[PDB]
Amino acid sequence: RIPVIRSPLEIRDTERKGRGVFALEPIPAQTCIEISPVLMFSKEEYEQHGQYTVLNEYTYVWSEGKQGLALGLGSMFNHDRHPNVYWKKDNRNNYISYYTLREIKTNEELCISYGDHLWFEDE
Amino acid sequence: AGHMTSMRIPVIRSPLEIRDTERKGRGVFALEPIPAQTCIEISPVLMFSKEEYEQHGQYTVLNEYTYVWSEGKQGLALGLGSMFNHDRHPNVYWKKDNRNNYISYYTLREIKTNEELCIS
Repeated sequence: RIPVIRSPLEIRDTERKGRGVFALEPIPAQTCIEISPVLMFSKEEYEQHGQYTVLNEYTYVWSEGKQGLALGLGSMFNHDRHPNVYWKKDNRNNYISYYTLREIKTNEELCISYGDHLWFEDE
Repeated sequence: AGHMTSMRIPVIRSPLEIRDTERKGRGVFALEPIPAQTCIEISPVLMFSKEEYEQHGQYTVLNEYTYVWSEGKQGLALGLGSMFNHDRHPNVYWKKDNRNNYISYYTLREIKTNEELCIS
């Protein structure tokens, strides 16, 4: 259901800027670089408790007021105003897939939008 | 003396897959054999303070996934580390890096195609 995606990625973890995902070699546009299984929180447990933790910084809104944390590499992409990675949520199989918006050059950070949204590729 | 730290960590591309299991929910399975003592995953840990875990985090489904850490902290393994089922006869062991907040996972023995990789 979710096998290894052998993308040329590494994680940089610096005292300065924390963690981020960076390209080891060039990557073509529209390449699936990550499929993250999601840890799902019910609306009530997130509203009552989850939102008061560091979860708040990483989760993705989900259907019916649920809230998902992306496992795999998904929580490691930083947010940027000019993102080069976009995502798709899968409600049936509980994952999020990441893709490149354009050609990525080596040493570029992979970054997603600050924005969230609620539609699913499977709907 | 010295400077700020800086690490570049591989995303280990082990031949592993996530599948749903009947009894235990999602689990991690081998797509091909794997030698013993092979590093199959290095998971970044998202850390919860003692206080946010005791007040909030333990009341959520985090409670089912986190690893006890020093000083009443709890770590949630990102990467594949939260996806391994627990088993009485594990074929994977882990080590915590307390300096950097990672967990590394290594095969205890050779793994067969289609075997489920489990920790204790």
